[PDB]
Amino acid sequence: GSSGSSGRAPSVATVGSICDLNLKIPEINSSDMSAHVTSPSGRVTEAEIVPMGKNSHCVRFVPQEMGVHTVSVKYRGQHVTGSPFQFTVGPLGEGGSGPSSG
Repeated sequence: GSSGSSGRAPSVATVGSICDLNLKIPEINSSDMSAHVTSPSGRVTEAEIVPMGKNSHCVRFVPQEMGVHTVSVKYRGQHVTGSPFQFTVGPLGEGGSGPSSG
């Protein structure tokens, strides 16, 4: 468990919307990396690592509403610095903006 709470903080991720994880670790290759989105219900899946550029990994995954998931990233059989990375999902957001054309 955590040591309490960090006051307040915005939504790092969005519900339904593709969640990309900005990771920059040149000490490792995307060909030897692994990611898995674990759900608070007991369901974990495999995330995809898209080539962003220089030692840049983009973990694309679809989170849930009001659900805190954990990103399990291991390397050569050893969790990477920081990982696992836990993040809380918030509201998708009230979208809808545009003039009256048609």
